[PDB]
Amino acid sequence: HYDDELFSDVQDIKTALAKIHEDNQKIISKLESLLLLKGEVESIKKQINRQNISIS
Amino acid sequence: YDDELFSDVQDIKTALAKIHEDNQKIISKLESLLLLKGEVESIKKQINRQN
Amino acid sequence: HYDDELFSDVQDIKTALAKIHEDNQKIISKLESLLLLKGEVESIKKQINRQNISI
Amino acid sequence: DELFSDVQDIKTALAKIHEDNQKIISKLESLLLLKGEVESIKKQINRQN
Repeated sequence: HYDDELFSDVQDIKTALAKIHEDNQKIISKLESLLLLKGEVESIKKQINRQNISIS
Repeated sequence: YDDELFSDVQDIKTALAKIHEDNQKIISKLESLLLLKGEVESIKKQINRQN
Repeated sequence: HYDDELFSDVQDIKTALAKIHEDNQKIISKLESLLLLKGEVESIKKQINRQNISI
Repeated sequence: DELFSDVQDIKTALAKIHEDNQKIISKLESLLLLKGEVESIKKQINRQN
């Protein structure tokens, strides 16, 4: 059959998987947030290149 | 193979599959983020020349 | 009922999930630490625009 | 029998996830080094001012 302790173990696996999934959704959105650094860093690089055009 | 156990196992399978795919998405986003190292290194270099 | 070897397999599965959960917590805090880069990068941008008004 | 096969596939999937996790942590540790670097850049921008 479906033994009670096996059942219990399965429930805890369910809980843990569910925690893992939601943590992954946090991970992903933090990453989406961090990826915005690429353009910003690119802008700094661009500004530093206009700045280095300082024939003074 | 109890039907309910069976159902539970399939649900675990779905969750694992989803987790795995999220992992590949995370890795790729990370591979992209890693390109920042060279860019930041480059800015540092430009800033030192600028000095 | 709950067969000995299935039982052994379930415990190993439990061990792996625990480890995975843990690595996730460490991953999350590393990410929270990296997110501070946003403000810092923003400051740099600002202090460089300030510099550009060098004329 | 079929449950056995399912458990093996779960074990496979778990191992893969775990290993991606080690690759993720390592990429992250490398990314963490960016903290000192932009701190330096920040410092050299202040000195430039």
